[PDB]
Amino acid sequence: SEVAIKMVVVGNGAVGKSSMIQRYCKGIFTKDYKKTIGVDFLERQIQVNDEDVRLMLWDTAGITKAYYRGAQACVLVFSTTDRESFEAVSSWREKVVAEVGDIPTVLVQNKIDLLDDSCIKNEEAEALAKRLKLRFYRTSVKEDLNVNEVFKYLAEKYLQ
Ligand SMILES: Nc1nc2c(ncn2[C@@H]2O[C@H](COP(=O)(O)OP(=O)(O)NP(=O)(O)O)[C@@H](O)[C@H]2O)c(=O)[nH]1
Ligand SMILES: [Mg+2]
Repeated sequence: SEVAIKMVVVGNGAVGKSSMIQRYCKGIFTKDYKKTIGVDFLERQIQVNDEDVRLMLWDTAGITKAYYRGAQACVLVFSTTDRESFEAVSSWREKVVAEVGDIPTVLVQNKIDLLDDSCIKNEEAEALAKRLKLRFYRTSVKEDLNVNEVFKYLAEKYLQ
């Protein structure tokens, strides 16, 4: 037997959800932006506590019922250069809780490589994560920076 975990990745359009999943599961950086059509399924096998676990990442455009059904962990994503995507974070957390209840969740500020054009103050983001009682990562899918740690953390939080 091998444990599988269904993970959803949610957040406003263009924050980098598909890119994060394609980086994590296939090791590529998708530079072109196309809004995701339908639901896409990707997976990666990782070892947590020396046991192989299969992460099943569900990707859709930022359907509702089937997408969230059986979700076991969640990545909440906003973008360093998209203020509206940050201001919607609380609303996304309420939406996941309403649909699947209390599951392991992590908060991610993506595109941290564009920090020269940031519209989110470091204290603002860290405060939001504290209020929502969520661990917080700053990632760059483009630079493969902290992407692996986001998903390993969720897998450890689910298995423990
Ligand atoms: N500079 C930079 N661009 C990024 C990063 N991650 C993703 N992008 C870019 O952001 C754009 C949108 O990314 P995408 O993964 O499609 O976003 P999405 O959240 O899946 N959008 P949708 O909800 O419409 O499907 C793409 O041009 C992609 O290359 C990052 O870390 N840095
Ligand atoms: Mg997408």
